Amino acid sequence: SNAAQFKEGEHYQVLKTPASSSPVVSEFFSFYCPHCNTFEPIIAQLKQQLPEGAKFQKNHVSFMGGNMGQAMSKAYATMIALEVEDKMVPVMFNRIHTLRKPPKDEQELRQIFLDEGIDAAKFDAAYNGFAVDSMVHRFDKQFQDSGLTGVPAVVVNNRYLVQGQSAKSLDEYFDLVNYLLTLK
Repeated sequence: SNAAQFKEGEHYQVLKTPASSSPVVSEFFSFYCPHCNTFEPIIAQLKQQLPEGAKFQKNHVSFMGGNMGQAMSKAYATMIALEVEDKMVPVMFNRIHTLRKPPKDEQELRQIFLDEGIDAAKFDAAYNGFAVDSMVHRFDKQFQDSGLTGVPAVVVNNRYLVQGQSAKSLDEYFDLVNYLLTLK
């Protein structure tokens, strides 16, 4: 017998973007998105069970938060640049969704980092710097080129968009991502 396989059109969609050069799982998210917050424990599990060699990369989108969406994307890229994601990702989700005190402007956004002990000079150099600017350009262009319509969204190898609702269980969802990682 031959085993059943995941199906294009039911379980995933092939996007117009080029395939990646190595295996990668990308999650498009916003800190403003409650469901993205809810998805965090599942993302942690997903990462822990990925095949050796596969990368995982969050991409922040700028379309939630009104006039603070771009600033919040810069904040996420700053977390990457400063290598403080493990602390600052849950801090930022907590600030928005549990404390429910989202930053009204870039000054308040910066203060969220300083209040966790992030060095002010390092923050200022990163937030307004070239690496962060480059990363936010990439987040936005990837979202556009991929033709995505909302968050959260999980894309494997740059061109396989997971149809999240198609999986009947978490283990099946993981199986789907692991399968897509083998496709070019």
